[PDB]
Amino acid sequence: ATQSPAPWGLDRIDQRDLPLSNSYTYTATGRGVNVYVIDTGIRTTHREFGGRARVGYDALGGNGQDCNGHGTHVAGTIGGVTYGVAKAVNLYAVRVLDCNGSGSTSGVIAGVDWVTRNHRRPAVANMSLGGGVSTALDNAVKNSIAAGVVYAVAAGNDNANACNYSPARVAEALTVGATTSSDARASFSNYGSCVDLFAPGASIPSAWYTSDTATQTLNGTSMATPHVAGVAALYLEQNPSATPASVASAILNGATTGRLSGIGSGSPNRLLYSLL
Ligand SMILES: [Ca+2]
Ligand SMILES: [Ca+2]
Repeated sequence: ATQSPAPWGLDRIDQRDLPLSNSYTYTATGRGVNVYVIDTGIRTTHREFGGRARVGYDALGGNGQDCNGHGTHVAGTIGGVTYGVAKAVNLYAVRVLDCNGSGSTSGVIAGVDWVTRNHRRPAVANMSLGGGVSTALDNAVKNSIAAGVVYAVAAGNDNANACNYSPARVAEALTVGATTSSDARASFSNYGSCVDLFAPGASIPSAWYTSDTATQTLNGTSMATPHVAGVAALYLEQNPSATPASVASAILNGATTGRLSGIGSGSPNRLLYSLL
């Protein structure tokens, strides 16, 4: 099916080169695959989700609904009917951050462990968050991936080496940096050898929590990451038996190479491509 016109980030990833086509083509929808958004929650009644969003877990005593905006926004780029890569996935809120988007690492780990024990295959988890080095968080994400869940995580927005952050530095997770519509590294994006690939992450429009119709445009590696989660869901729809290692390998081998500018030392020149 082809969506036209389309949000620029969707637009960019179904082609290798500029200029943008104002169209996003998809041969899969992620139907039947379960995406766990570990974030500030999700406004599940937002019209972008058409009943496909539900709450899985809330580490803060609440009901899993978003009161910040970020989780809803992220969920929309993954699976919203207009703003989403994979327009028919199942979305699950795993709420580990408060209305101000803050939370202890302990609560983040609680949500990662919940996904490990409660996910259903095929399963994708999105972590559009990051912080200083934490071996306990790294280990909980590695254990979740060993259990069979594909993880996409933000590289971080420090304009720094991504290996210095958790869970960005986990080798087994897909670690995602941000680019602009000119195919350059966004000026805030972390980079280097712990980054696995880049995806659109500046001026990304998606859903917001303040109403069932609200939208917002945002910048960050948190916005790049859900594009990659969405593509993992596309792949798993057609290959539901694939291990996280094989999914990562399909996306990285299929990635567009050589098109990016300013990506930094040690960074791979790889841009997400959806038509795997
Ligand atoms: Ca396009
Ligand atoms: Ca990684």
